[PDB]
Amino acid sequence: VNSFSGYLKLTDNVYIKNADIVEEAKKVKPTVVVNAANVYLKHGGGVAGALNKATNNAMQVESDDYIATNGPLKVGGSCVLSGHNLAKHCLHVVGPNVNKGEDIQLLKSAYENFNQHEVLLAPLLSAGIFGADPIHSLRVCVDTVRTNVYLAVFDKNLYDKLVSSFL
Ligand SMILES: OC[C@H](CC(F)(F)F)Nc1ncnc2[nH]ccc12
Ligand SMILES: [Cl-]
Repeated sequence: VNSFSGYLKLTDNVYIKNADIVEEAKKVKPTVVVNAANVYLKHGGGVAGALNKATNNAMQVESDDYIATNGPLKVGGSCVLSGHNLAKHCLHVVGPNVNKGEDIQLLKSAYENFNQHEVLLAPLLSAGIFGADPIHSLRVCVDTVRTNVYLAVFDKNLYDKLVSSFL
């Protein structure tokens, strides 16, 4: 039993909800919140910009030190950093960004990072400003993640569309 509330159960382990991931994280304070990151950990817009703003830019400060030490992530890769005031940890995961010409096949690799954590709050990888089809992202999530994932989807039309089309 966990403290996630109001989710629709799609499969044994995947749940979904229309919610702002920022407001969700502040309420649940999950062990892990997933950020929709880029390889430079520059949290300028989308989920990343929103999560960073909620940390008063502390996420960006920590991220800049991470990059200065380690260099950029790989597309499909991840790193674990602090969750600041939002969660214990933030798993920064880089899905492919279609608006940059990146290979959508890397979306499965991106979701594989979730399997290293027993429970996660997350957005749909490569959705939104990363320019991929969110129905496809949800399908890859369900077919790749085996741990318990609670998906927040900020857009109700999409949320309703995601539910009604789910196979
Ligand atoms: O796939 C990314 C997803 C796209 C869409 F909005 F349509 F759901 N974006 C988000 N999902 C959940 N919380 C969020 N907070 C800020 C942005 C954001
Ligand atoms: Cl977005």
